[PDB]
Amino acid sequence: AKFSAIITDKVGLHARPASVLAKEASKFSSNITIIANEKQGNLKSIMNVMAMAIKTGTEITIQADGNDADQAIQAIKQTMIDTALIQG
Repeated sequence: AKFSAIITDKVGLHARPASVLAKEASKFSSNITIIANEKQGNLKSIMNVMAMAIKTGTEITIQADGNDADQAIQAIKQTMIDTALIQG
């Protein structure tokens, strides 16, 4: 399962949103990867996500693989919207 979106947050994918996303992703059995530029990371890891240093305008792709992938993708998309990282 997957979705792509453009990061519209003016600070990028920074601590607050990364922390919230890592928490949310960690609930899922699925493997949840975040892809940006040439980098791929585990969305469940705040360090991994911060290390990606995703900045505004970057188009990211979230890929969920696993038994709860469909829920996971929606949960993650909503989370991004809720944290204002992306536009709903």
